[PDB]
Formats: sequence, C-alpha cells, structure tokens
Amino acid sequence: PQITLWKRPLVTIRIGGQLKEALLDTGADDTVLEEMNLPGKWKPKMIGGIGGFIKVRQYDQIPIEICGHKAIGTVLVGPTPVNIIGRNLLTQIGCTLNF
Amino acid sequence: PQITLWKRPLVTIRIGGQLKEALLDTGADDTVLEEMNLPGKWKPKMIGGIGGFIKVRQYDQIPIEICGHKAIGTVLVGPTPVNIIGRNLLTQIGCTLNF
Ligand SMILES: COc1cccc(S(=O)(=O)N(Cc2cccs2)C[C@@H](O)[C@H](Cc2ccccc2)NC(=O)c2ccc(O)c(O)c2)c1
Repeated sequence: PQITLWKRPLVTIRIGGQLKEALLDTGADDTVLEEMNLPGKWKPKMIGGIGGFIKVRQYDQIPIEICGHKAIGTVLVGPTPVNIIGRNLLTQIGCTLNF
Repeated sequence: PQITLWKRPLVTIRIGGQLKEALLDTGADDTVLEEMNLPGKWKPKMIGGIGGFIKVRQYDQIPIEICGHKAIGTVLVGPTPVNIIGRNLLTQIGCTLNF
C-alpha cells in the first residue's frame, strides 16, 4: 500500500497478545515500544531524541506483525510516548520512501 | 526518487543558499533544524519528543529545496539531535511511504 503523510503514519502492529498502534518512523534507527513485560533476555540501553534520552530494554529476535507483514528483530522497550517502528523493521516489510 | 531504509534517509537540502544534510522523517510532524540563523520574525514554541520538551524558534514560509523538490513552509530551529524534514514539508514534495 501507499501511505500519504497528511496525518501521522500510524498502523496496527501485533506483538504476542497485544495489538498496538505504532508510528512508521523513517527517522528512527530502532523500534521502540511502550512499556510491556516481554519474556526472555534483554540488555539496558539509552536512546536519545528531542528532549533528551530515555532508558530502554533491548530484546532481540522478537516476532512482530506490521499490517499483516511478518517481521522479526530487535525491539527496545521503555517509556516512549509513542510506539515507533524504526528502520530495522521497516526494511523487513519492504517499506520505502517515494517522491 | 525511491529511497530504501537500510541506511538513514539523509538528503541534501538547500535553505538560504546553504547546503545541509537532513533526515527524511515520517515520524516528525514538523521540520526541525539544528541551530542556525534564518531571516525574519520568529515565534517561541515548545515541542515534545521521546525525551521530553524543548524550546524552538518557529519561522514561517521558509523555502527549502529538498533533493531538488521545492517546499515553502514552517521551519523550527532548536536542539534536535539531527536535522529532520517532517510531514509538513514531506507532503509538499509528494513524499509517501510504500511497501
Ligand atoms: C537511537 O535513538 C532513537 C531510536 C529510535 C527512535 C528515536 S526518536 O524517537 O527519538 N527519533 C529520533 C530523532 C531524530 C531527529 C529528532 S528525534 C525518531 C523521530 O522520528 C521522533 C519520533 C517521535 C518520538 C516521540 C514523540 C513523537 C515523535 N520524532 C520526534 O521526536 C519529533 C519530530 C518533530 C517534532 O515536531 C516533534 O515534536 C518530535 C531515537
């Protein structure tokens, strides 16, 4: 599909038994999701943006479905105000910028 | 052009006769540039990101040529980690997300 940018490019994502709305975010290197208690190993990390840094937990090889497209990769979990689908997963679902 | 996302979507922009690199950011409502001088009246504004809120200067009706495509609109100047072209200008140049 083609998504115009008049409004925020929010799409439905699925991670486990949780459906969430997330931003398709070409400015984000990484995928950052709102606080959630995922199983398995993780590592602490800091990530920086407008306003400064937040602390997140890095989980690896997490399957995530984005508009019915399968992805699997690193997901950062922490107190983000918005769920963010970054370039690590945008590539896996075939997402490009066009103009 | 068609731009893939294995690398950061950084492009050359032209603003006030100066060349800068800016990130095409679908996760940005607005266009935010690092500290620089722009002509004309500006208004104080506050914007929120992942790490909280920052103060910016809002300049209206600023021409920017983005990868050869002309935009004229609002530019915020302030402590963004990287120059970002946001949706206000991405829409002007006909930029969409596709997968
Ligand atoms: C390794 O670090 C990161 C990994 C993943 C995401 C981010 S990010 O969210 O801070 N951000 C990176 C930025 C690049 C330039 C400025 S911030 C991605 C942006 O697209 C970010 C998404 C976002 C986050 C929180 C709330 C809204 C949007 N955009 C902005 O912070 C932003 C852009 C324009 C605005 O006018 C504004 O108020 C906020 C950082």
